[PDB]
Amino acid sequence: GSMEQGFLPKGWEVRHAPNGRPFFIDHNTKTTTWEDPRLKIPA
Repeated sequence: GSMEQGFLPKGWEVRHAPNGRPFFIDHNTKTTTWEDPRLKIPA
């Protein structure tokens, strides 16, 4: 369904770095940071 279509807020995307850690990028304002929106955003 649409669960795999939206893990993060609209515009946000998770990417894995060589070290194996996931960083999150906001395509909206082009903001990239190390956080876990899933632990804060109750979607």
